[PDB]
Amino acid sequence: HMASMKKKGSVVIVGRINLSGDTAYAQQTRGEEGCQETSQTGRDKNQVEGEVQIVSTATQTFLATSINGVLWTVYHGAGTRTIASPKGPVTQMYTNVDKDLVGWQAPQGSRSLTPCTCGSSDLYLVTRHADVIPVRRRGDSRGSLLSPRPISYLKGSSGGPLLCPAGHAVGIFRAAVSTRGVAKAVDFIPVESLETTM
Ligand SMILES: COc1ccc2nc(C)c(O[C@@H]3C[C@H]4C(=O)N[C@]5(C(=O)NS(=O)(=O)C6(C)CC6)C[C@H]5/C=C\CCCCC[C@H](NC(=O)OC5CCC5)C(=O)N4C3)nc2c1
Ligand SMILES: [Zn+2]
Repeated sequence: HMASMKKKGSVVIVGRINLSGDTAYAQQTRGEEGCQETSQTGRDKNQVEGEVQIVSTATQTFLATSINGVLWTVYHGAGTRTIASPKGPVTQMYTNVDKDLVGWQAPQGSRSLTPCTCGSSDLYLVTRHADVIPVRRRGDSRGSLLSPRPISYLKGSSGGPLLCPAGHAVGIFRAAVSTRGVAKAVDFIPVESLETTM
């Protein structure tokens, strides 16, 4: 079926989590129609701002987080896809299925988080709805929610950051641990695992 073989589209930035001020809030920067066309062309002329992007493919939506000049997300969201940019599709510079991790060069205009060196266990998870959820670190890749809630509230937030009290990146949200649909804990990619990948 060589003549008909299709190509998957690019990941597309469709919004961001604004952490600029005192109040965190989600912003949409591209609607579903323009996302569809930008995914096909890989050409995204929109201005990018901030640390946490909301990203989409044709079938999934999740988050992506800039840390040290790399926009990081999960492999279960992005696969091996390019990301759209002003000059066309950009190929991944990191791919690690064993960690559920991918990364591209951070887009012009983004701001990057700094990797945490505090060694603190009082963390904060940022979701696609701009909820800032306290999480106690429980291991290298696990943290417990101080206030559990249904997994529905976390769906679509893979690729988002866990931050320390000082706003540094401690990890990338990967998976939720639940009992009877209630998220009690989170699984995340520690920033050290990104820093060695780099
Ligand atoms: C393909 O190659 C791959 C390589 C490595 C890899 N490695 C993984 C750990 C993995 O896990 C998958 C996807 C995540 C997920 O759903 N990620 C969140 C999310 O939001 N995704 S998302 O909606 O943005 C989406 C799907 C658009 C991208 C953050 C969750 C939110 C809610 C949970 C919903 C029920 C699901 C509860 C699961 N629990 C869990 O597995 O827990 C155990 C891990 C150790 C304990 C869970 O979380 N997953 C199951 N897939 C892969 C795939
Ligand atoms: Zn820190």
